[PDB]
Amino acid sequence: TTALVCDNGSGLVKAGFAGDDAPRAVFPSIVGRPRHQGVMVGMGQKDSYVGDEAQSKRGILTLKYPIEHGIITNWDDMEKIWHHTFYNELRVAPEEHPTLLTEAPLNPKANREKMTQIMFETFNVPAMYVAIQAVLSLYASGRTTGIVLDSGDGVTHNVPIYEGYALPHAIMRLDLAGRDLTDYLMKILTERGYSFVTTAEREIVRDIKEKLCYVALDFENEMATAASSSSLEKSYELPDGQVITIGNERFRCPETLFQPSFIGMESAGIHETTYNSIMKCDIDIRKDLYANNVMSGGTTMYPGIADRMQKEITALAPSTMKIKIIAPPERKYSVWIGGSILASLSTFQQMWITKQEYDEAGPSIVHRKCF
Amino acid sequence: TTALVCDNGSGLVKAGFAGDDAPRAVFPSIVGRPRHQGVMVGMGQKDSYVGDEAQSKRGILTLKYPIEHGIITNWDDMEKIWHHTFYNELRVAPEEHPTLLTEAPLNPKANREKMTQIMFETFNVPAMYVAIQAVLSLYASGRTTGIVLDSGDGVTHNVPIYEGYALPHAIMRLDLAGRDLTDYLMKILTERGYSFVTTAEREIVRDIKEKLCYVALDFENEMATAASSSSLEKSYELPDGQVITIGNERFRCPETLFQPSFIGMESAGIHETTYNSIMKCDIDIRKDLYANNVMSGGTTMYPGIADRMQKEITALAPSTMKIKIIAPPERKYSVWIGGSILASLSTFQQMWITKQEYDEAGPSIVHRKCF
Amino acid sequence: TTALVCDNGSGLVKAGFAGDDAPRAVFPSIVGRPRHQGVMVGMGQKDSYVGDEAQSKRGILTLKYPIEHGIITNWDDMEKIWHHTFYNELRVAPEEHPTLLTEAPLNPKANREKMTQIMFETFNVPAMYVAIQAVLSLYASGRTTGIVLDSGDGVTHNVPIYEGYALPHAIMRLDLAGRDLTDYLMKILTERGYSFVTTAEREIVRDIKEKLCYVALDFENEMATAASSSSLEKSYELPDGQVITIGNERFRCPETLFQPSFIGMESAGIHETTYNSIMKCDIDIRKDLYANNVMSGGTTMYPGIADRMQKEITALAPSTMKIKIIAPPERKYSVWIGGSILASLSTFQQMWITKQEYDEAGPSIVHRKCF
Ligand SMILES: Nc1ncnc2c1ncn2[C@@H]1O[C@H](COP(=O)(O)OP(=O)(O)O)[C@@H](O)[C@H]1O
Ligand SMILES: Nc1ncnc2c1ncn2[C@@H]1O[C@H](COP(=O)(O)OP(=O)(O)O)[C@@H](O)[C@H]1O
Ligand SMILES: Nc1ncnc2c1ncn2[C@@H]1O[C@H](COP(=O)(O)OP(=O)(O)O)[C@@H](O)[C@H]1O
Repeated sequence: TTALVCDNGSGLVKAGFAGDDAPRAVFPSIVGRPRHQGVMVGMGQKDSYVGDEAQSKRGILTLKYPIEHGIITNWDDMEKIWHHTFYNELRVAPEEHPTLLTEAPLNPKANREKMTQIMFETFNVPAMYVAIQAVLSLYASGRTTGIVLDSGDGVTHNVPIYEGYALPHAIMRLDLAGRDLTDYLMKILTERGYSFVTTAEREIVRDIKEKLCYVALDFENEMATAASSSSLEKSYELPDGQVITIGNERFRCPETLFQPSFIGMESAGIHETTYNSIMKCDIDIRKDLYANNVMSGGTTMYPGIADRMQKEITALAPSTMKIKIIAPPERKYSVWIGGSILASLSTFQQMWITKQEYDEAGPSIVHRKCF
Repeated sequence: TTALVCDNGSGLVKAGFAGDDAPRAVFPSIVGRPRHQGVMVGMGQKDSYVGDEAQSKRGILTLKYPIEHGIITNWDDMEKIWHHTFYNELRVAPEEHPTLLTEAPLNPKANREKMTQIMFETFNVPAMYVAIQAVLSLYASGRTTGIVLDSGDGVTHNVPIYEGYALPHAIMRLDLAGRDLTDYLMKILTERGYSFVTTAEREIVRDIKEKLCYVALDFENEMATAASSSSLEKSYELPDGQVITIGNERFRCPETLFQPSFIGMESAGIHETTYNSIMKCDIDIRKDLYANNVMSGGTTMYPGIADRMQKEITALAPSTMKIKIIAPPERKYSVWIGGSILASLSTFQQMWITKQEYDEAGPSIVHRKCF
Repeated sequence: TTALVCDNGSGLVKAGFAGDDAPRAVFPSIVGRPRHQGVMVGMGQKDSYVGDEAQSKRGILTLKYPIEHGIITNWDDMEKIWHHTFYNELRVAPEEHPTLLTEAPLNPKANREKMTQIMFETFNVPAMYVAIQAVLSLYASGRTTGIVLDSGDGVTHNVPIYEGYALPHAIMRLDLAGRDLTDYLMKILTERGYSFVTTAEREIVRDIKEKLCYVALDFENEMATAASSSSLEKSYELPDGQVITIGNERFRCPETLFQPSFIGMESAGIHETTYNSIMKCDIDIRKDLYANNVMSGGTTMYPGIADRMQKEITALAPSTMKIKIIAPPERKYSVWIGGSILASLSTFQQMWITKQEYDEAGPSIVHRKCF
């Protein structure tokens, strides 16, 4: 039968059926709970909203993401997320549909262990599997080599791969992503008079970040331009009107990606860790990687980030190589398409984890060679 | 069985049975007492009049409202009011009908405590409840969101509500209502040479305020008109003839609702407190409220107050949000109709306060979440 | 010559000369304007009262604080505040006296820029500087590490500092302070029959909040005590007699500091934000902070807030660390003493901003490395 693919992720869960060309269901991976008393009794005020319902009801809710940085901290909210997914978005019973789940590399083992435990016991899936998001993003691009830089909402990582073989000893993971960038935007939108403190308006700052922010090709010259001229200011109307104006922030914010020291982290930027992960690899297979830099995730949607990344990585790397960057136009959902392709394959039929073998060997089956 | 819905309020008590479409009884919430000696014995002259008979006998009585500003200051007179209500207007025994009671928010807890105690012990009701007048007014309007502005005789308040959840921290109460407007009208009718000092004549000024007063859509141009022309003066016959004529007053009086500085108050006007109450709520629910202003109470009956309220609240609000004001034609009794609706519901049946549980826990039951 | 130290703040402005041991001038940072017409001509009624004369004339004024939450919204009134300060409290000319200005962190740049512009142009100072209130409070305490929790009238913040270096990314700001607590006290003093609505009566409620309120070391047991016993009620005579009595409120009010959800705010309490700010700093330097949790500001004057703070923060923190809380008896003016010390130093001489530099580089000099 048809296999299911579920990309839990942070910020946005995206689920659908294998073999398709786009994910059928996408909605925010948030959970809401009311925070006022309620006086008009009988209106069916459910004690928990999920996904887009909470997104629409925010004004009376307190939003709580259940996956912080690739790791799950609340398993009740995550169970509710999965149940709402299956029974409202896909409207399919998991009784006969094997699912494909994803996680960031170097994650705690308990996360995937309990994920499989729950998927087998509570939802009773006939089979399942757990892949690494970067390999899925690569399979989506129809290659077999190339360093990949998946950067979503919680985590950022590099997985250098060659001919289908991934080098785990050079995986570099950075815990700076779109969420820390939204936090920095909320930090620096206060030097213009505006304030955002509620978790219902962190979503608003997130929308502003998506709409108006871009990347500076030369951060110093662009900062000087913002200082002298004023062409960069762009307006934005909050959901009650009172249009705001932001200037320097539009590129001051995602510059944190290239200099994490802005928000108090000691680590290096995106391009530096990329070049490092390359230099950790064998001296024979670095040119293929320089040629096949693959970008994915939602945070790599920034206008012009490709040119900036290329300039920085050419500044760092030698000058006699050819530095390419694969930034497809639909890169955001590349992980889901890669998962769908990996599922719809014919060689994959012995990679699943059947419920028989799960009951026979427990939740430690994923760390076993049946990955 | 059928439940009673008693909306005490100031100025006019309105009682009746649940499930109906209008209150069965409405009469002035006054208590009269004779103030002369009487010489024709054998009449059986009562020792205290109440309600409509007091209104009819004013010329020999001294009228005394027992609820001043949402709070009850005389409990003997309010006991008499409730007794006369039940045994003469509705002619029903409270021994077999649970009743519903209302009050303005931010009232002293003693008021509702003693209301509950008296309704339980003295009248021996089988059950009861105490609702907030604004939420009942919203019930009658057939919504589940929308800031409401109830304006009765002694109290005026705003309760912003969203999906049945009301925000208690953005409630704004004002102690300027129809009674202070009657006092102002009595004050300014003394420049036209007319005098009113008695409590039997405050009723006359009240009838004048109801029949002739209106709201100035543009106060400055309307004052200029009242200076230049004379087209506005509408006559009025006092109960002994001697027709009076009033000019500027017809709109000079209810402007106090928009500028309390006329009578020495420091708080803002109706529209500014509404806008403030809106600005205290979350930034994501403001547009629904702007769209769903609800009005109630008798003081929102002034001809033209809706257009004036809309103009002011638009001048204060942003220029992109659409501002509505839901002023039904029967808005005056929205509180009672909403109370009847709340009573005749099916989920409301376990929300009462039983005499058993009351005798078990005392009058402090209402402060308990059994509200 | 001697350097001037001016601490604007909300609630109380405190100015004086460097090197002293107490501020020479403290008066309420209010501005009062008359609100009645006046009939006795020739009495020389000025057109705007300022400071303590406004406090003494309140009964005929409308008070208007010009600094709401660390930010200034009326610059005319603040200009008048500074003028009155220099020419009546200190009676000194700013023509040769460099001054020291303070502000809460994460403030809009416009407030500071215009403060600098006005101090240079209008008052014509020879030099000036703008420091952060928390670092001043720290310098007053003779340390160089330890996080500080300054909590005045309009703003509350945390600044983790280590060996003179302050971590900017772990600063936590909260917009809940003494003013919101006075608002809550005015909110809950209405469930006892008393009403306070005028802006001249907010001062009275403020004095009540200062004299009678305290913190409950165990809120639930204290609420139970207030329910059962009555030993807690303390009387208070309003300026015309009619002594009031308050019970539960005495500790119900400053509990908002530990649960902002009481007044509709979503952020966490004092102790939670403190612990978060600690968990945001490096792992190797948390013990010094736990050991040196400095307090300051006027809102930390509440009787017993230290024991409650320590109990809560130990409940949140690990159990093997020593959790001290430095709370000097004179912390209320620690910011001004710290400013006086900073000025009285010998290394601070090249940190000012001379009028030459300002006329050469404009008001944007404060954002420049000459801070
Ligand atoms: N056009 C855009 N510009 C900038 N940021 C974006 C854009 N689109 C999405 N994002 C960011 O990407 C994040 C979503 O991450 P996502 O790719 O869903 O993670 P995952 O792939 O692990 O589910 C959001 O938090 C959002 O801030
Ligand atoms: N058509 C009208 N025009 C002006 N004022 C009115 C009108 N109808 C009622 N009022 C005023 O409304 C008041 C009655 O308030 P009401 O709505 O009965 O308060 P509650 O509902 O709390 O009892 C009266 O004092 C009267 O002055
Ligand atoms: N003993 C006290 N008890 C309770 N509150 C106090 C006490 N002393 C001062 N306050 C509060 O502190 C506030 C003054 O804050 P302050 O420290 O002057 O701020 P700033 O230093 O920024 O001017 C006042 O509003 C008052 O309510």
